Amino acid sequence: RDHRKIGKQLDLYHMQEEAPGMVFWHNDGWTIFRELEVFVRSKLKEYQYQEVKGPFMMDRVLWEKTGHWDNYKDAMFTTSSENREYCIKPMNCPGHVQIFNQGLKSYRDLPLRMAEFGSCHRNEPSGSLHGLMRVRGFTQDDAHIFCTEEQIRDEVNGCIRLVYDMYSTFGFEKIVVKLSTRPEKRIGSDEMWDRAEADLAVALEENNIPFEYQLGEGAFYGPKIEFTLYDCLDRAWQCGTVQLDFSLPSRLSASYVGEDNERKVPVMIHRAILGSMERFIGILTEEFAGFFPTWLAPVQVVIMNITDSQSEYVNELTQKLSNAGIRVKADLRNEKIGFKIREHTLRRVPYMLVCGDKEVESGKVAVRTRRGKDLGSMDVNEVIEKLQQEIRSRSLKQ
Amino acid sequence: RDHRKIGKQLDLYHMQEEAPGMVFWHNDGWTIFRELEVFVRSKLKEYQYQEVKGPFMMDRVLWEKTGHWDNYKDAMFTTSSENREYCIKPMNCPGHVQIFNQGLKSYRDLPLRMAEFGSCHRNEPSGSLHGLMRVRGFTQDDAHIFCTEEQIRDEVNGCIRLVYDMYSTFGFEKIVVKLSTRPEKRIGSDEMWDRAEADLAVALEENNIPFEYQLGEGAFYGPKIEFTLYDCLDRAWQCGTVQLDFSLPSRLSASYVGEDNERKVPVMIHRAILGSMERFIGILTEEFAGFFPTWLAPVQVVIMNITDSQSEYVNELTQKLSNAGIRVKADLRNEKIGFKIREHTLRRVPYMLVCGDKEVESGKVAVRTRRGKDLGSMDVNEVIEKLQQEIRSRSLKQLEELEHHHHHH
Ligand SMILES: C[C@@H](O)[C@H](N)C(=O)NS(=O)(=O)c1cccc(-c2ccc3c(N)nc(Cl)nc3c2)c1
Ligand SMILES: C[C@@H](O)[C@H](N)C(=O)NS(=O)(=O)c1cccc(-c2ccc3c(N)nc(Cl)nc3c2)c1
Ligand SMILES: [Zn+2]
Ligand SMILES: [Zn+2]
Repeated sequence: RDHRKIGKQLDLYHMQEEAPGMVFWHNDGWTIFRELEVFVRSKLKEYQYQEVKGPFMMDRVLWEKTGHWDNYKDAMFTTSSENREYCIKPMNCPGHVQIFNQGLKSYRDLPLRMAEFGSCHRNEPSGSLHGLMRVRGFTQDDAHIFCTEEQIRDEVNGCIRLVYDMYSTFGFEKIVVKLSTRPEKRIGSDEMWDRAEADLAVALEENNIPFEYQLGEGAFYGPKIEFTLYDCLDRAWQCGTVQLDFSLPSRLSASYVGEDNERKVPVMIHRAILGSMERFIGILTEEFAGFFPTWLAPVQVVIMNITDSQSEYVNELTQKLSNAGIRVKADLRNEKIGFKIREHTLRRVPYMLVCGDKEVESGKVAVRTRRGKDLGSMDVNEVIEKLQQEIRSRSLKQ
Repeated sequence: RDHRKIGKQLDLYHMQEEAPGMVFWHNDGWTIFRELEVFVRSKLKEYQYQEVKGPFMMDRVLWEKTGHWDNYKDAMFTTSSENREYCIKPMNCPGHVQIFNQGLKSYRDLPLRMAEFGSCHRNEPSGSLHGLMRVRGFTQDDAHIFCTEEQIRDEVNGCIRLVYDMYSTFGFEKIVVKLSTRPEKRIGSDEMWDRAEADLAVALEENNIPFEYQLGEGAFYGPKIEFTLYDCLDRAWQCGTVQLDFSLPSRLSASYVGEDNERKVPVMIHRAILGSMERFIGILTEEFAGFFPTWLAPVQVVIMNITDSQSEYVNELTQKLSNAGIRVKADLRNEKIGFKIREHTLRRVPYMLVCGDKEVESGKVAVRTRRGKDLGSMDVNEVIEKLQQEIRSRSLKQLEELEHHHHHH
């Protein structure tokens, strides 16, 4: 099953030729995107990250300084104002360094873990575009960690732990790890590259992760661990990545006062856990075939009456569920109950609540699922409590 | 005092010459921005809006169709790829119409209320930039409501109600209102403009809102109700806006099937309640002189020790308040208690919890506020419940406080 067809069927998003690789998120697709942001934030809280927002564009001069212009030009969108050229950002790192550079920093501030849901644009050749997996405007669940050389091992380990921790929520069985080494166009000395490649290889082996080399595929600023996930046709897509950069901070004048009083340049680790939100949603859509786990489902519950005798009761339950934090809709249409059920089933709504007279009298609801399971009559507080529990726990199934 | 000074004092954001009018939101400024988004979303839910996201750029051809290119050229950033020219969006409406245009719509789908926290770029002259109040990259709390002619009155009324409901949270009740009428460069006939302008004026009159006309200040596509808020120098800033558009949907081929199976063009109401998130934060910053309401405060509570002795206790409490969802920091420094309180007062932290030996003994805290008030000792659990209630109700004022800091009484 193809996420593109499922995305159309569940009204998640669309694209058009007046904006190639530019996603229009419809309400239900945007709901998923927003839930993933909530999830990422909850994890960024426990793993102790700041969250910032950098400028959408910056002067071409700044991108020249980083090496992005010489080592990354063709991918960049540019725009002008008052005789000055700007690049629309393809990466968030330089903005993060600019924020780091505001206010004197010391060893007391490190590791400084700076996250952003960073909207990037890259002028990917139009012939390489594919659904939500490869677009031109995407959002990374990005962060840069500023740390000392002594903190590299612990911070790289932390990023690797975060990847497997987050990925366990989604239950991915195939996670293939690559270590992408020095590309033909790069910055930093060969000696820097030897150290950075070794630090990553050693981090993988310490974490017991089998990996394959991807020779020459590292970033221009540093080598990359890549966590690869697979779509329905077993095509490989880079999602998670952890990268070690001994070059950009220096190019952007980042420094801090060390514990030993020597002013030094911080090491920077770049990482994304999901990758891009768009690509990750494309992957999830295929992984679940549109049957999103309840916490991610655009609409979690639909409540239906059989006739207008139960309209008032349906409205009452809908408000009760909505106040409980459940994404719930009432379907009060003048249509046969079996017509309504089929619509919501095809829409992959996890739970459907049917109210006839028997339900009104008893204060219960007849519960069924999008897999055709019939859970029979249930008391209303118990469905609320079970739903809340499965949402809060982000349960992979139920 | 100017929000730009307060913004530096509280480490909210910065700007640089490498990116004129593009905000760098630091952690604490972004905290306020995100809390405002959560607040708007609570209202989108209650008032039954969809929430979408349209892309940053679209073909110049589309912008020419709307009338934007003719009537809005100077303000648009453009970029290109593979010999096609794109506009970075200055407004979210055309993208909302593209979403509306996917799939057949019927009268049963209306009113369709489509919200977005819409990231816009307008190439404002660099001479006109001012802090957070006039930038080049800003985020509107935007929506478009697609509705029938018969629904205009109710839907405009709903937007007006939403403005006063949201502004009431901040204590803004006597709002200056204008009705901005047809500008010299416009699309649509005189007849359409007469109707749109009357509809908005009737809505204001029906809601008992006094207003003035502002001649020639309407959008190229329709007239605008404007809700003005004022900064520290009493300069007028457009924040809320409600606009009526009988032009763009037709230009962009929007239609729905009516009750007689006939093709109809929907009316579109545009509205932003806060205006932009950036400008609204600028306004709050100045109005409150940085004393943001607890629910908005980047750091809600600071817990501090007197000596190394209470460090373990402070750390326990910081963790406890953090698990309770409160934005809390520990201050473990070897500085006098008065020194700490002055610093966190300049940082506008609502509550400061002072931990001496006697506090460690009794499992309590000595409570101080950023307004100089000594609230005595309270139980840790009591402080948590009261903070949680202050946060959940988005209360304008603090524990046992008559009047919060605000410039305009
Ligand atoms: C992790 C970052 O700090 C680092 N600067 C970085 O950008 N590394 S990266 O390997 O280039 C990277 C990380 C995460 C996502 C992507 C990416 C790139 C292009 C994409 C594209 N064209 N479409 C989509 Cl849907 N996702 C994408 C995701 C790239
Ligand atoms: C309400 C919308 O749907 C409508 N399309 C629209 O954009 N109306 S609008 O009057 O032009 C409008 C609404 C809300 C915010 C603004 C606005 C414009 C420029 C701004 C700027 N340069 N800086 C800042 Cl901080 N805020 C701004 C807010 C404009
Ligand atoms: Zn990076
Ligand atoms: Zn609009």
